[PDB]
Amino acid sequence: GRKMDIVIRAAWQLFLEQGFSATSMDAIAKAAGVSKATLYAYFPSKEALFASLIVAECESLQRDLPVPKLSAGLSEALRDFARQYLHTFIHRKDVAFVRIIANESGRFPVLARLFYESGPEATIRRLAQFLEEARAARVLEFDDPMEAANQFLSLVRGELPLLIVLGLSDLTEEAIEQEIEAGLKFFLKACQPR
Amino acid sequence: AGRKMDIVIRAAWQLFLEQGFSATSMDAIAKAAGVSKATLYAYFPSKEALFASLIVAECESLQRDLPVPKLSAGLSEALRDFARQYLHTFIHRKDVAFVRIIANESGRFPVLARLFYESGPEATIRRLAQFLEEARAARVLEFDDPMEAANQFLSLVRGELPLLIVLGLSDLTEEAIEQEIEAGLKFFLKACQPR
Ligand SMILES: O=c1c(-c2ccc(O)cc2)coc2cc(O)cc(O)c12
Repeated sequence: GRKMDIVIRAAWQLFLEQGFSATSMDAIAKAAGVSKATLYAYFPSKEALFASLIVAECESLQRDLPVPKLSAGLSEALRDFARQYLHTFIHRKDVAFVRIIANESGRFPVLARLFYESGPEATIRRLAQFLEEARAARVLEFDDPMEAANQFLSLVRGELPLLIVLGLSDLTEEAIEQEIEAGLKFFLKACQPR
Repeated sequence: AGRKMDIVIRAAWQLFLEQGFSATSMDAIAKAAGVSKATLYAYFPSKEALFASLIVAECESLQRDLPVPKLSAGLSEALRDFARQYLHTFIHRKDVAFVRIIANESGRFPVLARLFYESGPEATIRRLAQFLEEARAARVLEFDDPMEAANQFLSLVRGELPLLIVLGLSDLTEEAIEQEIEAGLKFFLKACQPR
């Protein structure tokens, strides 16, 4: 129903205000204006609710990432993928999610891994498949595509998660282009043949 | 002595991590340390100043656990050693309480947040950068800016681990750490070694 989404938005609000364990299914029901019966019918448990929230946001973020195409040019394809990757830190729920899960002090490993595999690791895999294509075409060289994808993302991302968390990141579109161009230049120094 | 300053420091640290920075008052700190407000405010003009001392102290300390890398040891071994000590910090979560305390302020204390950044993380970059200048001067690496290069080295080696640790999905044997480092270094050198 339309209640499912109202519940979702109400739960998100509380998880972010208070944390996951500090939010009760009781509080969620009240904030969404439904009976516990209704709530538990749509979601078997708090853990199931948060899982839905995770998969939904992560599938969403993933379709805002381009599928990079070699036909667009090696540099432009990476540059574009990088640009979308960084816009998603700054303007999406990834840091929030990590904050919420980290605050659980390791007591929900299944959710923690679900987030990891649905978001960050998924991003790595998509990029990796592009990097396989580039290696097959002899325009990059490296031993493992996932390792290389992760290196590219580490370079481009750099230090920003920390800066964001400290509340010091203020990134104009121009400052982002510079971040990307530095990371890419380096990535290509290491992986382009000569 | 008037080392009381240290008792106050430890008492404030305790409260900041129990309750948060804003939730802790100079009044509570005085009581927990067993001094008058007069004594307290004589040593520290404000709560912000007290936290700044804590920050500078903990950051200087973490910095001494890092080696000063030496070209005589070999380029690779020197970096490898620096990397190893750098990751130790993350793995044993030596930064985490501080970051928690600052992050939980939701950006209301930007001067302290920057003080932490410049005393810790940025300091690490600067140390490495000075080593990389020497390596460049010795013609064994090439790159345009030493801070940029230092930051790139550290981003490579660090990669994804901070995230994994925070999520509670990392358990890193010594061997797994060597592999993390070797991967980051191999790459760093592919990009910066001549030929
Ligand atoms: O690396 C991080 C960190 C982290 C924490 C401390 C650091 O010094 C660097 C990164 C925090 O949240 C994330 C969140 C992410 O989605 C991906 C990441 O790679 C990270």
